[PDB]
Amino acid sequence: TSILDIRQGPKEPFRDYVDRFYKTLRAEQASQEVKNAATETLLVQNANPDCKTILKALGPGATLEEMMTACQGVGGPGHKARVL
Repeated sequence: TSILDIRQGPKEPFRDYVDRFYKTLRAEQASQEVKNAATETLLVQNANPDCKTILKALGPGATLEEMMTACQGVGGPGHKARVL
Protein backbone atom coordinates (compact mmCIF):
# COMPACT_ATOMS: atom_id res chain seq x y z
CA THR A 1 0.00 0.00 0.00
CA SER A 2 3.11 2.15 -0.27
CA ILE A 3 4.16 4.42 -3.10
CA LEU A 4 6.94 1.97 -3.86
CA ASP A 5 4.32 -0.42 -5.18
CA ILE A 6 3.48 2.36 -7.61
CA ARG A 7 5.72 1.62 -10.57
CA GLN A 8 5.59 1.78 -14.35
CA GLY A 9 3.99 -1.54 -15.22
CA PRO A 10 4.77 -3.28 -18.52
CA LYS A 11 1.29 -3.87 -19.89
CA GLU A 12 0.10 -1.04 -17.66
CA PRO A 13 0.06 2.43 -19.22
CA PHE A 14 1.56 5.54 -17.68
CA ARG A 15 -1.93 6.81 -16.94
CA ASP A 16 -2.73 3.85 -14.72
CA TYR A 17 0.67 4.26 -13.11
CA VAL A 18 0.06 7.92 -12.34
CA ASP A 19 -3.37 7.11 -10.96
CA ARG A 20 -1.78 4.52 -8.69
CA PHE A 21 0.90 6.96 -7.61
CA TYR A 22 -1.69 9.58 -6.70
CA LYS A 23 -3.86 6.84 -5.24
CA THR A 24 -1.24 5.84 -2.70
CA LEU A 25 -0.11 9.42 -2.18
CA ARG A 26 -3.64 10.34 -1.18
CA ALA A 27 -3.78 7.08 0.74
CA GLU A 28 -1.26 8.28 3.29
CA GLN A 29 -0.38 11.82 2.27
CA ALA A 30 2.55 12.27 4.63
CA SER A 31 6.33 12.15 4.80
CA GLN A 32 9.30 13.16 6.92
CA GLU A 33 9.70 15.90 4.33
CA VAL A 34 6.73 16.20 2.00
CA LYS A 35 7.67 19.80 1.31
CA ASN A 36 11.24 18.94 0.39
CA ALA A 37 9.81 15.89 -1.32
CA ALA A 38 8.64 16.14 -4.92
CA THR A 39 5.82 13.83 -5.94
CA GLU A 40 6.73 14.27 -9.59
CA THR A 41 10.26 13.35 -8.56
CA LEU A 42 8.96 10.22 -6.88
CA LEU A 43 6.91 9.22 -9.90
CA VAL A 44 9.95 9.75 -12.10
CA GLN A 45 12.21 8.00 -9.62
CA ASN A 46 9.64 5.25 -9.21
CA ALA A 47 9.25 5.28 -12.97
CA ASN A 48 11.05 3.03 -15.43
CA PRO A 49 14.56 3.95 -16.57
CA ASP A 50 13.69 4.94 -20.12
CA CYS A 51 10.87 7.13 -18.88
CA LYS A 52 13.39 8.49 -16.41
CA THR A 53 15.61 9.52 -19.29
CA ILE A 54 12.67 11.03 -21.13
CA LEU A 55 11.74 12.92 -17.99
CA LYS A 56 15.36 13.92 -17.54
CA ALA A 57 15.33 15.38 -21.03
CA LEU A 58 11.93 16.94 -20.44
CA GLY A 59 12.62 19.34 -17.59
CA PRO A 60 12.77 19.78 -13.81
CA GLY A 61 9.03 20.33 -13.71
CA ALA A 62 7.31 19.05 -16.83
CA THR A 63 3.54 19.04 -17.22
CA LEU A 64 1.46 15.93 -16.68
CA GLU A 65 0.65 16.01 -20.38
CA GLU A 66 4.36 16.26 -21.09
CA MET A 67 5.17 13.44 -18.70
CA MET A 68 2.58 11.10 -20.16
CA THR A 69 3.44 12.27 -23.66
CA ALA A 70 7.07 11.32 -23.16
CA CYS A 71 6.12 8.03 -21.54
CA GLN A 72 3.82 7.30 -24.45
CA GLY A 73 6.77 8.04 -26.69
CA VAL A 74 8.80 5.37 -24.93
CA GLY A 75 9.62 2.49 -27.24
CA GLY A 76 9.06 2.38 -30.98
CA PRO A 77 6.88 5.49 -31.27
CA GLY A 78 4.32 6.11 -33.99
CA HIS A 79 2.13 9.09 -34.82
CA LYS A 80 3.41 11.50 -37.45
CA ALA A 81 2.03 10.50 -40.83
CA ARG A 82 1.00 12.68 -43.75
CA VAL A 83 1.96 13.98 -47.17
CA LEU A 84 2.82 17.49 -48.30
